[PDB]
Amino acid sequence: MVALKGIPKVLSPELLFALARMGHGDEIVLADANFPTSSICQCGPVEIRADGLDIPQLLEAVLRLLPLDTYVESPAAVMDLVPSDKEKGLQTPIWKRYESLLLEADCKKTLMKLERFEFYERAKKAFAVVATGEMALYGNIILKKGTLD
Amino acid sequence: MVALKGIPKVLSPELLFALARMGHGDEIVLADANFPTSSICQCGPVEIRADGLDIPQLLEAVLRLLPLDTYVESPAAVMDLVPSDKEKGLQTPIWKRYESLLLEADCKKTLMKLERFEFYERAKKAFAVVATGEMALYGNIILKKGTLD
Ligand SMILES: C[C@@H]1O[C@@H](O)[C@@H](O)[C@H](O)[C@@H]1O
Ligand SMILES: C[C@@H]1O[C@@H](O)[C@@H](O)[C@H](O)[C@@H]1O
Repeated sequence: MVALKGIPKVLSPELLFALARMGHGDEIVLADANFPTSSICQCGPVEIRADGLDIPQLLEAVLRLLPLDTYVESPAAVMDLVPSDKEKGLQTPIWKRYESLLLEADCKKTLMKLERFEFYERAKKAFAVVATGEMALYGNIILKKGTLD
Repeated sequence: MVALKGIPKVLSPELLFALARMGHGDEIVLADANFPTSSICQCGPVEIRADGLDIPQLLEAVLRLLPLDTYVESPAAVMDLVPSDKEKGLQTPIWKRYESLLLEADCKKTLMKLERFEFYERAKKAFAVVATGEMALYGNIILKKGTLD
């Protein structure tokens, strides 16, 4: 991790580098432990490792530096449950934490829910994919960078 | 240029990456236009280009993020005038700007002035050298990263 004034300690230099290189409209994926990171990163995005971190910690740190797009219906998206899981009535409480962290970063929008394969399509066009140690089911979240001022 | 909350826009992603990778005690050189950056970098330090910027502007931006070493007599050093120049009574006003920027970053120490070849020896062991477009004579400055606790 990095040691610079005003920069969250949990950010690695490679992640900071990725955030700095991203432009307006670019997206970054914070992937859970079960995400097919290896295959997705074969299609374009840079792979960044964050093995010992959970997503809530990382998300909070990223939002301290990353301005979110305010012109899209929602600058943050998660993967919606697959049919089997919806039928089973699966609960995904981690999403409540995401909504809370976004609010604290001044983002009043609600998370967008994308169908599995539609989520995978977006991930392939992402600038980078951060492989975390998040074990929560459906913990993946995609963020879209906006402009400053 | 970088577009991230709280980060000076004049820093390039490569420079930010270097600053994040440096550890306690590591040094970085902000070199003027007449510094032998190419030869010095052949000896170890990474070369980062910032040709369109002068040092005062870059120094201020760097000081906003980089903590300076405290257990050393002085964490900043410039190159002292060679016998020839000190014989012409050559002035070096930019140093006053450096002292001022350092003070504003809460560094009360005075600049350490190193003999030309001593300076080169230090530069060769530096983590990186930033080639700027600074035209001021003897504008080179070395900064030693401290700890953030
Ligand atoms: C069915 C989904 O498959 C991948 O997208 C995982 O990352 C999710 O957490 C979930 O298990
Ligand atoms: C004598 C010195 O030579 C190089 O180190 C230049 O970068 C300095 O500015 C000075 O001219």
